Amino acid sequence: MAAQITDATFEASVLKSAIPVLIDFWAPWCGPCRAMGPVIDELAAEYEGKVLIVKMNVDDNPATPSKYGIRAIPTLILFKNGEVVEQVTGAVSKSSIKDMIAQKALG
Repeated sequence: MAAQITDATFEASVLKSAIPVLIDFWAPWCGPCRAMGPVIDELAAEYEGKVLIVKMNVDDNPATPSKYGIRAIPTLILFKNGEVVEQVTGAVSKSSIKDMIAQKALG
């Protein structure tokens, strides 16, 4: 499952792990950002037990996007071992995110 996590909390679960992880950056003041709610919740259950999934709020955690090279936008990052390999900027459908992770994160 996915949830709303915090900069000091997510690293203790993701960055300390060897599993592939997915971040989604969002804020409640933008439309496609808050509308990712049912998107993340579908795909989070497609990858369960073999992939880690979190969403990161850019109004509550303004340093977390900035250190991954982001401002305050709907963008997702796919990586492993706590170290970036690929990002996806702009909003995308749950169907497109699954069809991508089917090789990227599941291997």
